[PDB]
Amino acid sequence: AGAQDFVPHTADLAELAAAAGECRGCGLYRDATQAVFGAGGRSARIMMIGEQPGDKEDLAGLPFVGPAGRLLDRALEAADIDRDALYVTNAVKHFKFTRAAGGKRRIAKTPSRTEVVACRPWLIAEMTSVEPDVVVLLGATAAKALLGNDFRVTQHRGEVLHVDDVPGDPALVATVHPSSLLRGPKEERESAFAGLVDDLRVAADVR
Ligand code: SF4
Repeated sequence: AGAQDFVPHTADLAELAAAAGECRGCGLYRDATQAVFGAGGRSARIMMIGEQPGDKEDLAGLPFVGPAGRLLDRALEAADIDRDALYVTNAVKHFKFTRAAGGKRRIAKTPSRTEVVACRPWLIAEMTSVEPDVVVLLGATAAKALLGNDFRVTQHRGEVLHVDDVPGDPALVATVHPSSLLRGPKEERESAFAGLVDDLRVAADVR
């Protein structure tokens, strides 16, 4: 099933990342430039999971390098969370996209639940390798990957969650994806930014 046979029997993140470059667990490896594995080290206490690598990530080979990554950096700084404590990754590891004539970027397309479930073996390997105390789920795709396809991020803000089939029973905090805070009226963006900082502080205060 899915990516499972492509995942080697190791918790070494460099070896896992190299193996993900050879993954054919769903169709997304075909058009993407490369797999984008998570970044950070196994001592990280906080793991953060987004949806997928975007246009800039697909070419950088690293998660959270675009405008949404810069906004997340601003929120992490505001939450007094250092990168040293972080392992950051995405629910799926290959960019799914299309282009529009006149566009200034490749347009991210939503991974199907089928793709998320196919790629989940990599997320499980990362979680087994890092043993985080807390997992921050950025957006619906990531939150549903671990909490269920019916899960609604909008209904559980600020809440520390724990589910049974997650490796190591870490705390889980589901929040908005930073990409959503880039647009909208100023007062709504400012209120949303504050709520993202609040959710990051909840996660950082676990244990
Ligand atoms: S998105 Fe995940 S399962 Fe699909 S080919 Fe890429 S690494 Fe494999």
